[PDB]
Amino acid sequence: MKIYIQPLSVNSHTVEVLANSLPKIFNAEVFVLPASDVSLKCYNASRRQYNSTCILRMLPPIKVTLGVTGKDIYAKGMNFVFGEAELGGARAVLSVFRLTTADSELYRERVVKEAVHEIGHVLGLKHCSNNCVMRFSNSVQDVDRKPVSFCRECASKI
Ligand SMILES: [Zn+2]
Ligand SMILES: [Zn+2]
Repeated sequence: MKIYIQPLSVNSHTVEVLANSLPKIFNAEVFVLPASDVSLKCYNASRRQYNSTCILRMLPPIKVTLGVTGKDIYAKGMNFVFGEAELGGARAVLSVFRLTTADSELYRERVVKEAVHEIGHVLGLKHCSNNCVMRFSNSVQDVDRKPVSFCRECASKI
């Protein structure tokens, strides 16, 4: 397994956080692609947010590719989403916009958790109701409450 991180209008510190943590978590080689701007094609001026599905569909469909953006994103019927993944597919996107915080260590943990979550989906995992990174999070407060680790059931499936 290899993971390709596509920076899209996100600071380089956030990228380095994922580059350094993902490899051990997934026993995969991680590659950072040249940064680029998130495409204005995906911008929704009315909402001042980018559409997560539109961003996802512009990434190369190469398992596993994770786009990471600093911009706030939404999906159809959602105020906002933290991200979006192709379940059992190739691509996912993560926005760190809703995750920002002046507590640098907390921010690091949130970024890693939600990246791990999205990649879990790419690897075929659905939402989990155990104490598990694959738990759905309604808000960042919920992100803070779930662990960065897969429960024994989810770990056995990947
Ligand atoms: Zn999810
Ligand atoms: Zn689980």
